[PDB]
Amino acid sequence: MKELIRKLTEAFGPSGREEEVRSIILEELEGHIDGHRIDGLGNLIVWKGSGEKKVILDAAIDEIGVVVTNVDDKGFLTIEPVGGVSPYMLLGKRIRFENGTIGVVGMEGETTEERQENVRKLSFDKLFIDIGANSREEAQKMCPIGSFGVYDSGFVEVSGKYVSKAMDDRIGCAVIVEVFKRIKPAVTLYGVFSVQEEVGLVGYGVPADEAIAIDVTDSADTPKAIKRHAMRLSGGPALKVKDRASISSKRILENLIEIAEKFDIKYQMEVLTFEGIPSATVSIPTRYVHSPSEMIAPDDVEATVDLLIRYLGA
Amino acid sequence: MKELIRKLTEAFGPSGREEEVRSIILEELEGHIDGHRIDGLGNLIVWKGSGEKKVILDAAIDEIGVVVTNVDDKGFLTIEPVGGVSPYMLLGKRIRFENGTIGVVGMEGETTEERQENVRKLSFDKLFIDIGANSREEAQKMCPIGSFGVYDSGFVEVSGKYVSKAMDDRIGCAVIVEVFKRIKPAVTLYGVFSVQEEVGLVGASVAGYGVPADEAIAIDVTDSADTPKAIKRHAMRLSGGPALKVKDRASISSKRILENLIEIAEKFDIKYQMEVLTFEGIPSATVSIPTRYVHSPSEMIAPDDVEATVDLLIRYLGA
Repeated sequence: MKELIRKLTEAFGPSGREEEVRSIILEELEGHIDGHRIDGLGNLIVWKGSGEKKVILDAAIDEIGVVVTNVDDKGFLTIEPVGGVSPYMLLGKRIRFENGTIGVVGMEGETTEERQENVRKLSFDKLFIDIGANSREEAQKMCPIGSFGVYDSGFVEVSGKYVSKAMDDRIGCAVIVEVFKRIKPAVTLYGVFSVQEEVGLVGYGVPADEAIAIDVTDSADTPKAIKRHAMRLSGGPALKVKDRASISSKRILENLIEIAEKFDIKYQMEVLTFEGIPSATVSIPTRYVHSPSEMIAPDDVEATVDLLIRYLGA
Repeated sequence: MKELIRKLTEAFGPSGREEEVRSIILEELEGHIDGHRIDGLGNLIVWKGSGEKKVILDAAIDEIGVVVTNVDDKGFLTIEPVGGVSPYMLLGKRIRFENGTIGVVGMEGETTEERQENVRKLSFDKLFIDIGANSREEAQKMCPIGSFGVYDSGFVEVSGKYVSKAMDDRIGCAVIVEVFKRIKPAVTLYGVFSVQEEVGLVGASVAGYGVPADEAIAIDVTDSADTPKAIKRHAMRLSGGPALKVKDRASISSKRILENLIEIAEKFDIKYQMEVLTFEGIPSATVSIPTRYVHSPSEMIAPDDVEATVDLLIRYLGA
């Protein structure tokens, strides 16, 4: 599973430019699915099996990133966020653009007074990206306005933990792929690798009896994160307790609990403080979400795959 | 090109199930290419020649159709479209499946008023496919959920025009094949017969097919707007020649390819027409075959347009 996770987390796929991730998914699934198609919205749909019950597993394919919005007369790029990237996570980071260009993130201000004022109230308009260009025309041919970029960070093992960009939600994609690689399905099993619509803009078309979202959830097990209901690395898949869950959705949750208990699979119940298909959410606990170094525990990922295979497999 | 077009248009090739299309392309190209490769996604790449300039010709191999999404207790199939299939195009039509299974498309509603209401705003949820099965078990064995179907129509000559399913974009595939059959290339010529990698069935999706190239030319279809009550203000029409696509935000190198093609057409006395504007790694142009009734089971082309397109490409790339 390690190489699968490496390939999916390192793949280039910010919102709108996900073709490399779709291709890796399809190449990983060759020989393990009965068919596939891309729907009208760009969602990748795969399937395997023929049992009477139909179940969807869905995971988001997009990753956070940046988009180039302007180019100055000296070749420096202005950017805005794609998804939830904090400007604080970009300071001094390297960005990888779609065509392979590497850029360095800098912050405006020279005196100690102005830099400290800037960093205390850091916004994207105080950042720029240096791609080594010396003029606008040179930068425009290298990295035109509208180009997308993502963290120039990759996969690494950190004493048994896995660290990479885009664990949210490429680890969910990896779980679904691995289930398809291993499973002899007792159901008709769909995998949906879904694109995200921009916040402020306007189901996957396949009918099914159940849908299970494979997501990440924040792992609240770092220093001074002393809270009740905390999800922790190595505590197993996080099963989401939704306040307004339908009767049918609660039945799915109960099924997964009984499966995990029956087969000695670690799990934890996610309670949050403060579509039409019956649904459940199973999440991988993840530290440092939306940073270049999101961290997961491989045993949680294995336990999640095991849970889904027990529940859906022959 | 008649037999080539008949074979390619009639071949079964919906999303992910294009084995018959790729096999026909390679049999037609035997003895006319230097090599070929089928990548991990099903794209078929062929090449010929050794000139310094490298040029890609690309056409899509997938055709529109339906996919089975449910089967009821009486063996009737529920379907969703793949590509631009209109539900109105399917009423009373026959659908062909991979193993040769034929199905009949029906619509729900028994009273005349219910049927009149359903066709006023026809939706796929009111359609079903009857494959002759008498139970879910019988239907699932013949046509499992997830099976793809295509139009069960074939090639016919209609007073000198060619009519078939899947001219979009098997006619582009035919053009590329015929170019490789005849050309003595001045370039290194690559032919890419591409599967769906975007939301649309046709389109390279701006991910390099593993071939570095100096130019790429997509061979597509375009709507022929020369049927009754079409007001032809620069409309594309059958027998007007290949349609050269004007692109609004085109790069300098892309407009140069278009101008090259215009100059070839005029120097070699080849008819052409300009597909006007309606309202980035490799420079690209698009050349299209005018086609009537796109996305119906009876797409219609004029053979002289196809021949002129082949001629345009041979003369552009032969020297």
